[PDB]
Amino acid sequence: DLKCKWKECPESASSLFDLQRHLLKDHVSQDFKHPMEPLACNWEDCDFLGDDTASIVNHINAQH
Ligand SMILES: [Zn+2]
Ligand SMILES: [Zn+2]
Repeated sequence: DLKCKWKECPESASSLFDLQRHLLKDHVSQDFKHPMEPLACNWEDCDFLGDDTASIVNHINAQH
């Protein structure tokens, strides 16, 4: 049972995996066309930053 902690998000998850896939796919489509532009957490209070979307999903599940 994963709960999206996004302020602008009114949707919840059924499993820890659900938010990861929901946040990764829904909150970050990812253009995959960036030469050198690392990804950063998109939380209001969080200042987490990662090299790739996968690095975030790992952080989101642990920190979010
Ligand atoms: Zn969400
Ligand atoms: Zn974060």
